[PDB]
Amino acid sequence: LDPGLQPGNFSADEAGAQLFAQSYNSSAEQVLFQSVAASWAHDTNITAENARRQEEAALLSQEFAEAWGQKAKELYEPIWQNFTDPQLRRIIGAVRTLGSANLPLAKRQQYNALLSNMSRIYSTAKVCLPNKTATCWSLDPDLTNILASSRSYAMLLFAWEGWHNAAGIPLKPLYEDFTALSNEAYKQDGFTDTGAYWRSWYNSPTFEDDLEHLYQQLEPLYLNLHAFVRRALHRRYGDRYINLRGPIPAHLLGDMWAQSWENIYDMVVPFPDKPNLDVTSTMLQQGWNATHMFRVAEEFFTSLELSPMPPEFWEGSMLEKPADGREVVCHASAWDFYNRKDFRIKQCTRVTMDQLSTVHHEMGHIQYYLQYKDLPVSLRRGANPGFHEAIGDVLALSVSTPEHLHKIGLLDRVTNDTESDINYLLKMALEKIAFLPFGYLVDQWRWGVFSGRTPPSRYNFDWWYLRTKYQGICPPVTRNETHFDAGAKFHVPNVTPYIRYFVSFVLQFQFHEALCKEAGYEGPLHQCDIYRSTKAGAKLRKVLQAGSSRPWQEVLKDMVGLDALDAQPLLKYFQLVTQWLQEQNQQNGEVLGWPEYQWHPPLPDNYPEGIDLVTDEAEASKFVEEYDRTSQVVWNEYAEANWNYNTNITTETSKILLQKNMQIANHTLKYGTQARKFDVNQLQNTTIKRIIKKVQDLERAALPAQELEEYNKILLDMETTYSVATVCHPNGSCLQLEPDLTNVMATSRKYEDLLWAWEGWRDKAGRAILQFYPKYVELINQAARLNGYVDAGDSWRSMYETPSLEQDLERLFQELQPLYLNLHAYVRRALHRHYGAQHINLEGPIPAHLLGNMWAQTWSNIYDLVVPFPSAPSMDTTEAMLKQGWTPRRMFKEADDFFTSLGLLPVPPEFWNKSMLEKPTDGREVVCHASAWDFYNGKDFRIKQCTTVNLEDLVVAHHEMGHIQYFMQYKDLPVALREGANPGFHEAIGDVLALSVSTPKHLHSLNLLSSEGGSDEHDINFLMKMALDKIAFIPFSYLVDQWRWRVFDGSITKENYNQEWWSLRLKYQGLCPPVPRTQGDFDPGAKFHIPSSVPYIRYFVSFIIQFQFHEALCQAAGHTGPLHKCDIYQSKEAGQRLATAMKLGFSRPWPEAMQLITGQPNMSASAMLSYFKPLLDWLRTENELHGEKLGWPQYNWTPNS
Ligand SMILES: *[C@@H]1O[C@H](CO[C@@H]2O[C@@H](C)[C@@H](O)[C@@H](O)[C@@H]2O)[C@@H](O[C@@H]2O[C@H](CO)[C@@H](O[C@@H]3O[C@H](CO[C@H]4O[C@H](CO)[C@@H](O)[C@H](O)[C@@H]4O)[C@@H](O)[C@H](O[C@H]4O[C@H](CO)[C@@H](O)[C@H](O)[C@@H]4O)[C@@H]3O)[C@H](O)[C@H]2NC(C)=O)[C@H](O)[C@H]1NC(C)=O
Ligand SMILES: *[C@@H]1O[C@H](CO)[C@@H](O[C@@H]2O[C@H](CO)[C@@H](O[C@@H]3O[C@H](CO[C@H]4O[C@H](CO)[C@@H](O)[C@H](O)[C@@H]4O)[C@@H](O)[C@H](O[C@H]4O[C@H](CO)[C@@H](O)[C@H](O)[C@@H]4O)[C@@H]3O)[C@H](O)[C@H]2NC(C)=O)[C@H](O)[C@H]1NC(C)=O
Ligand SMILES: *[C@@H]1O[C@H](CO)[C@@H](O[C@@H]2O[C@H](CO)[C@@H](O[C@@H]3O[C@H](CO[C@H]4O[C@H](CO)[C@@H](O)[C@H](O)[C@@H]4O)[C@@H](O)[C@H](O)[C@@H]3O)[C@H](O)[C@H]2NC(C)=O)[C@H](O)[C@H]1NC(C)=O
Ligand SMILES: *[C@@H]1O[C@H](CO)[C@@H](O[C@@H]2O[C@H](CO)[C@@H](O[C@@H]3O[C@H](CO)[C@@H](O)[C@H](O)[C@@H]3O)[C@H](O)[C@H]2NC(C)=O)[C@H](O)[C@H]1NC(C)=O
Ligand SMILES: *[C@@H]1O[C@H](CO)[C@@H](O[C@@H]2O[C@H](CO)[C@@H](O[C@@H]3O[C@H](CO)[C@@H](O)[C@H](O)[C@@H]3O)[C@H](O)[C@H]2NC(C)=O)[C@H](O)[C@H]1NC(C)=O
Ligand SMILES: *[C@@H]1O[C@H](CO)[C@@H](O[C@@H]2O[C@H](CO)[C@@H](O[C@@H]3O[C@H](CO)[C@@H](O)[C@H](O)[C@@H]3O)[C@H](O)[C@H]2NC(C)=O)[C@H](O)[C@H]1NC(C)=O
Ligand SMILES: *[C@@H]1O[C@H](CO)[C@@H](O[C@@H]2O[C@H](CO)[C@@H](O[C@@H]3O[C@H](CO)[C@@H](O)[C@H](O)[C@@H]3O)[C@H](O)[C@H]2NC(C)=O)[C@H](O)[C@H]1NC(C)=O
Ligand SMILES: *[C@@H]1O[C@H](CO)[C@@H](O[C@@H]2O[C@H](CO)[C@@H](O)[C@H](O)[C@H]2NC(C)=O)[C@H](O)[C@H]1NC(C)=O
Ligand SMILES: *[C@@H]1O[C@H](CO)[C@@H](O[C@@H]2O[C@H](CO)[C@@H](O)[C@H](O)[C@H]2NC(C)=O)[C@H](O)[C@H]1NC(C)=O
Ligand SMILES: *[C@@H]1O[C@H](CO)[C@@H](O)[C@H](O)[C@H]1NC(C)=O
Ligand SMILES: *[C@@H]1O[C@H](CO)[C@@H](O)[C@H](O)[C@H]1NC(C)=O
Ligand SMILES: *[C@@H]1O[C@H](CO)[C@@H](O)[C@H](O)[C@H]1NC(C)=O
Ligand SMILES: *[C@@H]1O[C@H](CO)[C@@H](O)[C@H](O)[C@H]1NC(C)=O
Ligand SMILES: [Cl-]
Ligand SMILES: [Zn+2]
Repeated sequence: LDPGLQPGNFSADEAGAQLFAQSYNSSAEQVLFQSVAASWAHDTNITAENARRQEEAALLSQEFAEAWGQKAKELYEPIWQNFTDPQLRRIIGAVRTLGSANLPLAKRQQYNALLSNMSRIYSTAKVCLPNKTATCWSLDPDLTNILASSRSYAMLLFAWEGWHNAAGIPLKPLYEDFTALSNEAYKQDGFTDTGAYWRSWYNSPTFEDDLEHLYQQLEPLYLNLHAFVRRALHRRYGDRYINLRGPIPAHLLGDMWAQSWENIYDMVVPFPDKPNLDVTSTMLQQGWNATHMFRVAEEFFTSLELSPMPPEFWEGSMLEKPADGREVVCHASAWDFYNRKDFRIKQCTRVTMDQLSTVHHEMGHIQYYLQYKDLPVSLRRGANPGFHEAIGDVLALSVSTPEHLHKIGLLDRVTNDTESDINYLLKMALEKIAFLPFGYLVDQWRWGVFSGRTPPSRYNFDWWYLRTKYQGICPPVTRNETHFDAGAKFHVPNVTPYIRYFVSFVLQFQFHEALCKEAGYEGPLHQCDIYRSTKAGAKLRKVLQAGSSRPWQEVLKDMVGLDALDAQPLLKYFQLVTQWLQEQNQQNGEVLGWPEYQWHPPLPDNYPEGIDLVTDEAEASKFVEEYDRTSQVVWNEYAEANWNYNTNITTETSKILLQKNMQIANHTLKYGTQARKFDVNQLQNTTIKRIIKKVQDLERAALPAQELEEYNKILLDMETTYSVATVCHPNGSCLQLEPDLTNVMATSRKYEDLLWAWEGWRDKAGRAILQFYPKYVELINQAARLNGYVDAGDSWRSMYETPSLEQDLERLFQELQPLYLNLHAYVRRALHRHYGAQHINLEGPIPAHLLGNMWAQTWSNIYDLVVPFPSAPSMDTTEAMLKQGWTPRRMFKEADDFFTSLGLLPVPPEFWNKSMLEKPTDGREVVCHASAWDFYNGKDFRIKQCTTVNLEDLVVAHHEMGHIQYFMQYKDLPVALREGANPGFHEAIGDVLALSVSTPKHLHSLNLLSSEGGSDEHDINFLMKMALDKIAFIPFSYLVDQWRWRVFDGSITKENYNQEWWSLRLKYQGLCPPVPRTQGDFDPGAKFHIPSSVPYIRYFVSFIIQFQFHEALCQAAGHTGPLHKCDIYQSKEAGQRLATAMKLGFSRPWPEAMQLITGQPNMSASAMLSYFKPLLDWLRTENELHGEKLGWPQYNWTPNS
């Protein structure tokens, strides 16, 4: 056994300890030299061959430490603390620390290999997508780069969790075993636990207490910065993920561990316009090279009259990426061979301003070694383990200053711009101030572990609690005791303390302030440099010269003047950013800190399936531009043919239209598929947000081509079936739905013929639709689900943008029941005297085939049988219009006048030349359903009506003009939003401007009626005529879409379609079928919009909200008294009240426009009840005159045969 490796015999005396120590020093540096030599070789020449040597030399070192430690611990430990000279005690104490070696060999292997496994797992940790990806991501570059570079919350979250999953989960069991052995080993050394040993290095009886006091003094700076970043992150990600008062999601801070916020500087940079001064471009033109960069650095130290580099340095240092091309650990490091004769830097230098500063840092280490190289090896270390880095840093700060750069010559003028330095200082603030709490809590956490304050069942609980309490962060996902996120940070599984850095950071600024004060410098500390200040160099040298001989605190007191750490120097360095940030925080009213800490974000909508979705908003903006630009042409093209065909039925126009139909199909699918690639939930431009959400709906196109084909096939089969069904008399005479059968329903008073027509249409048209409905439902439900809805019912109901729709609709309907019930009963009485009790039960629901309409959706056809007062007309308005020479254009002209008096946009000139106001006489065939058309060209707007000169068409004209008016004033929005606030609004506006038309006042104002006796009966007569549609149509319109909703809900099946229909027909319309019906019939097929699969609830909304608007206009127009006597005419303000609302188009939720119009954000039936209040009174009264009893409790009655 080499005497140079094993201690000899020594007494327990100080002289013996001195002789032992002296002997230890001589051999120790020899051993260390061998160890580092191979270390340098492998690190400088990466190969398994050198790895083997490194492994061997390190092994030898341990045996040496074991031999000497063994003797030292045995010899002096009973007396060592009494040795007079602390110098000796320091040396002996270090060697006397055996650590792991204390463990028995079996535990040694377990402990040593265990540590190796912990290290292996961390570096081996791989994160893989939930796909059989060809290659996964490792911690770096992939995971760190993607996490540092990506800004997609979903993507960023997945990477953050995966790393914690792979790294944390497997470490949790192992780390416990380390805890037992680690504490067990140090127990033999004499420390209560691993934590006590690490804290022992700082020789501070109140060390941990000191740090909390330090941290509390820095918290004011940290909170201000935390609030500022919190605000900035909120600007980027939105309140959904950033609670202005709560903690910040750990994964959004730009780095896997949130230990450094540098990567978010691009979002927060003050004065973004001032460029960061980079001297690299000049450095290159200066011909500088890495080798000279270091000699430049050496000159700085010579300016400090410190020791220049030994020639050994120029020879040994691995300044560059070696020309030999052999592999090397390019990460810049400074190496000190304990051989007093040499020290080396390994830079792998590349010419950048950053590396220039880096080199100065590393050289500072070299300078530090040189100054204490004279001390014994045991003392040739920092005053405290954090002390080392600080010295290197303070040197790094001074040179980074542009003042210093100018002194070097790399800058022509030192522009003293506060915006520049604030931008710079803020970058440094994000780089390291954000680090302070993190570095503190990790070792705060570990002491809890080693002390047992955090038992195993709390590894993760205390981790997040501590991480949240100090750093102000919460997890991106709820995490529980199964996890061990502590294993996610390199320093944990590698069991390397973190506290050194935090203390080092405070010492850095603490030293810096001292030298600046020593250098006679004044003013801004961040503008200080120590260059050329020999007096300060001597002070710095003093601190280095002592090395680890003198206790760090003693040296610090001599340097700066204070026996302990303090935050004051650090704050003064950042004073400027401190002041500035508070104002930025003050102006935003930020809540310093994070109350309501128990808050955290929701998971992404499709996590983890949506983690690769594109969230960049700049391209989405351009996307919307191209979409509008292209969609305008396609819809206009579509509209052109669609208009051309609707007026010119010529068969070839249909062929043309079909081809155009394919184009919109092409376009819809093309841009729809592209739209689905944008992730809307992360966007913040509200306009773009709604636009993309809409376009993302692919409707039928979400179905597979085969099923889409099958779906369209079925639609046409149903559409065709309805299109060709007819009812035929026994003689074979066949009647069509319109106008033929409609006239029967409208004109017949014969119970037999009405039933035959109603029954017949339902028998041939109705029953047949069951040939397709079931699969039809299944298919559209499949499509709805593929579009992200629960079912087709959810899909349609979603267009009202309000989840409580059905509840609101329900309440709205209930509020009309008193009126509807009175009307219902009154009509029943009218039917009673014409069809008799044998067919009319005055105490039950009404036979659904007598309401004058094939579907009983509108009762206006029976007005003659229900009129409350005859002698209603003072003049025939039809003959009067004829007498006054009224023409279709004159009719629409009067409407434009009304609209002009209301200050709304006049109709464009081309309208008068391309609209079709009359039945063509050139043999063209027209689709006569009156409607209004928008060509999306900001100039083409047209009306198509088979205009007849009568009052009815006069209402149609205004109604159509209403739509036109609505198109014109939102023409400025992009096509994607050229829609009403909601489906109802568009159809609702149509009535509002028309309502006044039929009032007696407006009727008379145009002399359509000569003066009439001012009877209320004429008002009542008009109001009932209105109610006979406005009211009756409400419940029917409600029932259809509810019936479909519950069918889309799957809650209703074919076995009872008929029963659910009639049950609803009873509950909502108070109706029953005229004759019993069994399965095989499917009455709902009897109404077009069902087999045509078109929603109806819009009409209901239209007939409600239109009355709120009318009241608002009458209120704004100043009208008082009976609401039906209101006349909007020429109200310059009332028009403007609507104008501002219409311009919103579909860009806003309808509650905004609703309020902007009426002053309320909710739909309210009260306006309508008020409108009909007089008629209700009369009808209610009439019920008393006849003693009519309201309701239909006696469900089962039908007309007698
Ligand atoms: C890294 O940089 C080193 C520093 O180079 C200096 O700084 C850079 C930014 C340039 O400005 C460069 O021109 C500077 O020299 C660099 O070392 C330098 O390498 C250059 C060539 O690349 C050498 O140039 C020659 O210099 C001599 C004069 O220098 C000697 O004498 C003076 C005293 O007079 C001493 O102070 C010096 O230390 C040297 O001992 C010139 O006489 C010689 O002239 C030749 O070229 C001219 C035409 O230009 C002809 O007319 C002559 O007849 C000769 O043919 C060169 O100009 C320079 O000596 C050297 N300086 C030092 C201090 O070593 C180093 O090579 C770089 N390393 C890498 C890896 O890039
Ligand atoms: C920890 O252990 C190491 C190794 O034992 C000690 O390192 C020795 O340190 C001493 C100085 O403390 C060094 O002595 C120097 O020797 C130089 C001559 O070296 C040649 O000659 C010797 C034999 O005399 C050979 O062994 C050697 O290989 C060379 O061939 C001198 O030139 C030096 O001069 C300096 O010191 C003298 C006073 O001694 C002054 O008068 C001079 O002006 C000058 O300042 C010096 O004498 C010795 O070389 C080191 N050994 C090794 C192997 O490097 C550490 O000292 C010890 N730690 C402590 C705290 O003692
Ligand atoms: C309803 O829509 C229909 C389809 O758009 C219109 O039908 C067109 O009616 C015109 C007459 O009104 C017919 O004119 C004939 O066209 C053929 C072929 O013309 C083509 O070739 C010549 C060169 O030889 C070219 O100059 C033309 O532009 C055409 O490209 C001639 O041979 C005849 O002499 C006559 O001019 C069209 O044929 C006919 N087209 C179609 C597709 O049916 C109809 O006019 C519309 N009705 C209204 C009232 O607008
Ligand atoms: C330090 O001093 C101790 C004594 O205080 C030395 O220990 C002795 O080491 C020798 C061998 O180097 C041992 O010799 C053997 O002794 C036994 C009887 O004890 C004898 O039968 C054998 O034939 C052999 O000679 C001796 O046992 C051992 N003594 C004790 C008490 O362990 C040690 O060598 C000294 N080391 C140095 C570096 O000075
Ligand atoms: C980097 O590391 C590798 C491996 O540690 C070194 O490779 C070894 O280099 C030596 C010479 O430097 C080789 O030995 C010599 O090879 C020549 C040519 O065959 C022969 O003429 C000599 O007599 C002697 O055998 C050795 O084979 C080679 N490989 C190994 C495994 O040792 C490499 O030199 C290192 N480079 C640096 C810059 O440190
Ligand atoms: C560090 O991790 C390695 C790898 O997990 C551990 O090595 C493994 O150690 C176990 C026993 O400690 C060996 O178990 C044997 O496995 C074979 C199947 O491979 C089985 O047939 C035997 O009955 C037995 O269970 C295992 O072979 C061995 N693997 C290797 C590659 O050597 C090591 O023990 C871990 N050390 C610590 C301290 O956690
Ligand atoms: C702690 O919380 C974690 C989640 O944060 C819990 O682990 C999770 O447990 C569920 C099932 O309980 C796992 O999901 C299931 O996976 C199976 C396939 O293994 C699948 O068939 C199921 O449909 C379901 O998706 C989930 O993957 C798992 N996640 C993790 C990260 O382990 C754990 O149970 C909680 N433990 C305690 C004590 O609170
Ligand atoms: C949201 O994005 C839309 C779409 O680009 C922006 O609309 C632009 O508005 C300016 C005037 O404000 C017009 O000059 C542009 O023509 C509009 N864009 C297009 C494509 O026409 C809108 O300003 C954005 N709003 C917010 C709050 O981000
Ligand atoms: C088939 O028979 C019915 C029943 O006789 C005919 O319907 C009548 O048509 C006339 C006008 O053509 C009406 O005035 C009657 O009121 C209808 N009666 C009924 C009960 O509806 C029908 O016209 C006959 N068709 C043919 C082609 O002979
Ligand atoms: C010296 O030893 C005595 C007796 O064990 C003890 O009371 C005293 O505290 C020791 N001195 C030091 C500095 O530990
Ligand atoms: C920059 O200007 C400020 C003005 O308040 C001054 O305090 C500071 O000393 C100036 N710095 C330099 C380097 O001129
Ligand atoms: C449009 O649809 C037709 C259908 O056959 C197809 O042939 C054509 O390639 C499509 N074009 C685009 C751009 O989608
Ligand atoms: C309408 O057409 C006539 C020709 O029939 C033309 O004189 C007039 O200028 C056209 N007006 C507009 C607005 O196009
Ligand atoms: Cl709808
Ligand atoms: Zn360093």
